[PDB]
Amino acid sequence: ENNAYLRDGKSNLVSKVVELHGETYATTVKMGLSKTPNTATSAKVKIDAAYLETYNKAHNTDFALYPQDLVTFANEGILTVNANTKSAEVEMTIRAGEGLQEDKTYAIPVAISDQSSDITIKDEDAKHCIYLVKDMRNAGDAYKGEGVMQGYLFFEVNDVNPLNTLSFQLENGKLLWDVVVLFAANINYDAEAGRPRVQCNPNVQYLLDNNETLLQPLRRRGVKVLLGLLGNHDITGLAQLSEQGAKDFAREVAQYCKAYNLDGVNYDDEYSNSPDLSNPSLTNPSTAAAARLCYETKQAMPDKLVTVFDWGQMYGVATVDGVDAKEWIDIVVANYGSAAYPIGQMTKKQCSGISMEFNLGGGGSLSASKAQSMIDGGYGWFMGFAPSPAKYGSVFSRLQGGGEVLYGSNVAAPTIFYKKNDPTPYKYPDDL
Ligand SMILES: CC(=O)N[C@@H]1[C@@H](O)[C@H](O[C@@H]2O[C@H](CO[C@H]3O[C@H](CO[C@H]4O[C@H](CO)[C@@H](O)[C@H](O)[C@@H]4O[C@H]4O[C@H](CO)[C@@H](O)[C@H](O)[C@@H]4O)[C@@H](O)[C@H](O[C@H]4O[C@H](CO)[C@@H](O)[C@H](O)[C@@H]4O[C@H]4O[C@H](CO)[C@@H](O)[C@H](O)[C@@H]4O)[C@@H]3O)[C@@H](O)[C@H](O[C@H]3O[C@H](CO)[C@@H](O)[C@H](O)[C@@H]3O[C@H]3O[C@H](CO)[C@@H](O)[C@H](O)[C@@H]3O[C@H]3O[C@H](CO)[C@@H](O)[C@H](O)[C@@H]3O)[C@@H]2O)[C@@H](CO)O[C@H]1O
Ligand SMILES: [Ca+2]
Repeated sequence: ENNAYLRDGKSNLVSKVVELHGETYATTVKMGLSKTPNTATSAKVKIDAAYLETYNKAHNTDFALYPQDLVTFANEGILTVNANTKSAEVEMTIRAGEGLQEDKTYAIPVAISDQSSDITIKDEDAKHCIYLVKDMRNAGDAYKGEGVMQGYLFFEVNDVNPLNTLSFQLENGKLLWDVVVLFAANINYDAEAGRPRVQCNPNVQYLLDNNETLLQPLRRRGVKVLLGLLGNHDITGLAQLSEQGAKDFAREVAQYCKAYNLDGVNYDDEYSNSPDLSNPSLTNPSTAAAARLCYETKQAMPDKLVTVFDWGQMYGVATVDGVDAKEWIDIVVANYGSAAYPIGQMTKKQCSGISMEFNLGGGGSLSASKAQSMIDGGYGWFMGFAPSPAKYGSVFSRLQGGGEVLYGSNVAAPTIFYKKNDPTPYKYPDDL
């Protein structure tokens, strides 16, 4: 008995979000084996359309099936066995189609099929992997290429309109900041429900209410918009939910990201007070509880980003219920002056190599030398916090030189900015 399971071969993820930026996307599907195979070991893979209803019910999702005629396995779906690496793989190609909708996630559930009798499949999870496909061909302006570093920017939305993301372009016209965070909605106690709830201050709520004009223009150009969550001075907190409390709060976060058509969350474990341990939604504060919340949030929105600030007790436990952090931490950004580090089977491609405090000044600059150092170190992200038009002189000074190294194109000097809650692009600096 040789136990098998399935995953995407390029990412090593059992659940993999695919962004189509061109007409084709190629990967491999990999079966991992627990023992050395023999000469007769064999298996195939197939799209398992029937499994999608089971998957959607389990995750409370509603993904449509990606058109099967657009998906091809090489070699009739037969997996080529590598006895020395205890694995077997086959190439899978995803073609972009006509009649697919923008801004919709489709699913390719893949199953092991026709396995030889020496292979044992423990359950339906091990039998399957899943691709969650989004057509990004037209929402291409933040996409700077394969393998480049990407930007992650927090807006203090109490003060600054996130449309200022659009102030930041390279000379080649690409948008610098791949991911932006609305900092921040809060976790707070709801006495009427006896559980935590998402609590949005009036500035956060105004953005959500007006997401068509103040948030969706970013997404139309390919920027991912995340809702920031932050502790907020009561017994609830992002690193102190029980298993049940985390499951419930994760569903509320996913419901915000669905209702307002956002791209995921940032969790920042700060400002909470000590929990009431008699409340069943709460538990002793711990990095294990934080990891539980991240895992449950990814299960509730597998198509969306689950990201963390590495501060407090938010990051560090590398498995939940046997599932490695690679499956439920998409990006981790560190405190100003530090570089993030991976846990579990994450790589530094999921990590920030610099965090720049744009309002107060700390964390260094995205210079040519720093860009090269971060590439050499294998980092995926650079993070910035609290840029504002009033400080664009400083902000853009700290971005000089790095873009030529990361992208072959420097960041251009700003010519537009946005005022709070106002969709109008104003002239920078004339209209300040
Ligand atoms: C990632 C990442 O970086 N993560 C963090 C990040 O969080 C840090 O960001 C900074 O955070 C700090 C701390 O914020 C948290 O606390 C404050 C204060 O909360 C307490 O007081 C409130 C009233 O003021 C109470 O309502 C609240 O309940 C708290 O009181 C309880 O607890 C204390 C004990 O701690 C007890 O004493 C009390 O009794 C009570 O029990 C809080 O306001 C913050 O929450 C708001 O903001 C977050 C988003 O950041 C939202 O998610 C929240 O909903 C909330 O906003 C809403 O409520 C507030 C009122 O609370 C409304 O005003 C608002 O409109 C919303 O409705 C957090 O819980 C902040 O202090 C920092 O703020 C400054 O910088 C930002 C920009 O980064 C500015 O937008 C902001 O205005 C602040 O700016 C001032 O200070 C700057 C220097 O720090 C300066 O550059 C600015 O020009 C400005 O200067 C002026 O004020 C100075 C004094 O503050 C003064 O010196 C100066 O002369 C000027 O007058 C910032 O957000 C970052 C930091 O790098 O790092 C990580 O740690
Ligand atoms: Ca910590």
